[PDB]
Amino acid sequence: SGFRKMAFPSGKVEGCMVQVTCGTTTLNGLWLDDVVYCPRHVICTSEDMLNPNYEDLLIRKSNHNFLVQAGNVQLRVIGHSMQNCVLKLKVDTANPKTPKYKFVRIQPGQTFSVLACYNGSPSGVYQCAMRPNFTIKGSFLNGSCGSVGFNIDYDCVSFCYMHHMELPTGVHAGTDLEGNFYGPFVDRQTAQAAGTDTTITVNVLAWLYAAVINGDRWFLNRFTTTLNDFNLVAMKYNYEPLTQDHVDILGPLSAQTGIAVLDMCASLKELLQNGMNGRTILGSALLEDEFTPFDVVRQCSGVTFQ
Amino acid sequence: SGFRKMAFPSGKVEGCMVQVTCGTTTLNGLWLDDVVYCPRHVICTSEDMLNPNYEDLLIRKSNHNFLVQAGNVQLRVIGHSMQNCVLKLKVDTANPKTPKYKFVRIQPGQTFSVLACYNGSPSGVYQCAMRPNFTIKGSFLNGSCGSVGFNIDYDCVSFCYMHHMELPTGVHAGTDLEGNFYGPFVDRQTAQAAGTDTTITVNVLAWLYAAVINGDRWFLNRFTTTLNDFNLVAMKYNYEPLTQDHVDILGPLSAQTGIAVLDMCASLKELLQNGMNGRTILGSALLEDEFTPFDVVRQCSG
Ligand SMILES: Cn1cnc(Cn2c(=O)nc(Nc3cc4cn(C)nc4cc3Cl)n(Cc3cc(F)c(F)cc3F)c2=O)n1
Ligand SMILES: Cn1cnc(Cn2c(=O)nc(Nc3cc4cn(C)nc4cc3Cl)n(Cc3cc(F)c(F)cc3F)c2=O)n1
Repeated sequence: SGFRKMAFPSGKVEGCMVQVTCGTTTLNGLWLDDVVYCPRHVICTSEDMLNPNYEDLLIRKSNHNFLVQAGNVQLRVIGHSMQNCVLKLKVDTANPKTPKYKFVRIQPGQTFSVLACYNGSPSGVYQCAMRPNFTIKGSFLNGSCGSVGFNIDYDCVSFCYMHHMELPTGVHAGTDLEGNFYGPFVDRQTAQAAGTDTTITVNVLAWLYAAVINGDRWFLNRFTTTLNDFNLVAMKYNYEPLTQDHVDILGPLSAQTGIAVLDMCASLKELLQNGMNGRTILGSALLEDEFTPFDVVRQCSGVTFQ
Repeated sequence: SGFRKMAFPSGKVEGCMVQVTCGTTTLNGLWLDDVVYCPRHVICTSEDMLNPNYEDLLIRKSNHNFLVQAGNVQLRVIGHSMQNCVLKLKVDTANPKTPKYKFVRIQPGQTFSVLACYNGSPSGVYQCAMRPNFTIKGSFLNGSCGSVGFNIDYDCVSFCYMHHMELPTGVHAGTDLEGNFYGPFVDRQTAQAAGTDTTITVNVLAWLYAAVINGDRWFLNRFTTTLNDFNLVAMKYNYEPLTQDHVDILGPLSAQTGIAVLDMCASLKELLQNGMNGRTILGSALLEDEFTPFDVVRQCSG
């Protein structure tokens, strides 16, 4: 029993984090096979930045400029190239700690563990959620660029994120491992912010199902709504429209809890209106939207990810 | 910027987890050097649940009774001893993944990470705090015995918790790696219950300093309070008393933010008499108490 925000065991990823240095610029890199991936903003000087020309800035370089630091062993770079906003440094040695891995791109509302590293040395791990505004509410000090977000499926590490920058609002923005930025952003210093965020409704309903599994059953009413009626109330309170796909995903939790979706959307409708009346659900004084429905199965029913 | 709950990279502990099986009992084991640490409850059966004589049951097992499984590799147990509530198993191979480790015993209010493991297979990692009542509000299922709590300090793993049992309230009780239980609990099925939990005050004040560092500033006042007038109010709200030590440990946060500790104690005193009038601190609508002044300084700026 008990419920916590849980991340995947970051062991497999820690062996791939390396330090990449270009000029005075230093950040973290992901070393898989004989290639090191890092933000392409590493070849940037404050003299460029602002309005860059990465393709241009790129070619005019060398292979001894990039100091790929793996621990205190150095790596000979033998070729660079771009791929959207991610730079790939080809090095002479395959990473012997390379896991089963694939690059994936996540939809908003999906969750992933973040291994925040500073100067190639992993420092902390936590569990994030892709916000609807395509930002993540991370905790990143300076020099966090190159920190990677991932998930683990059996023994396959699914790299879905790479850190790039903090917005002035305080949230963070990055790309997938193929350079495609998450959201309406570019990798430079301009005044940038994204759309006003919204609650991931499907994750809140999965969090309520976890509270019922943990005996926290006070919010359960006796009523039932429709997807049409719920989404109309959901729009008012900056909640994401719940769709039919979202419903089917909550199927297992419904049958294992004995409740029902829409019946749960009845409780959430009331909670979105009355508030919680000074009570707490799983000890939280808000509504949590950082647990996907599969996250709740992994933490209450559960499988191990070695 | 941004303030998250942050556990340590569980990489070094994953390489130490094994699966210990004694008869039909299968919990997780901590493989360090040529010794495998695990809760001594693994040597129990159905009849031995309420009042086990573990010394009787231990001089009651042979080395061939223990099955240790690091991945596909079965390990050969060549000795079984007991120190308090943890069973120690000599194996003929040392774990080549063994880190720089040391066994420490934390005090209530100290935080640590937890690697939840099932059948020697790590499944997840999260951040706990040792509650003042010596339990932890962890997340654990059946098969999670042997899961360890830890902190990491310059690639040196400090093992400070080993999960043994879940209490009726749903909180969890375990031992240090020397087998000494945290709290008035014993590894038996005797109906047990922990004292009434309280909020770690010094952790809340540390979290409030972390909010002001992050520019957050919806909750400060012009007031100050005496340490005894603060403790008098905090105790009325199931809060821990604040010692002169706790005031000194909050020293460097009071320095880096220019807000004296007793000034912040007044800002907390006001917070408890009103609530939050809707507003949130660092995204929380409740007061956080699982960030030590160490973690707060760790995660925050300079
Ligand atoms: C507080 N915070 C939250 N997230 C971040 C991530 N982040 C970062 O780590 N570094 C950045 N600029 C650099 C300065 C360097 C100085 N040296 C010696 N080396 C440096 C390397 C970097 Cl990468 N930035 C700023 C930033 C980085 C970008 F890649 C980008 F496209 C726009 C930006 F404004 C940063 O946000 N820090
Ligand atoms: C739901 N939950 C959350 N945390 C825990 C911790 N925990 C555990 O993992 N296992 C326990 N009993 C066992 C039964 C077994 C059945 N087989 C085949 N093998 C078994 C092994 C164990 Cl270890 N317990 C109960 C428990 C374990 C103790 F070590 C103890 F001293 C008293 C207890 F009541 C448990 O709490 N479960």
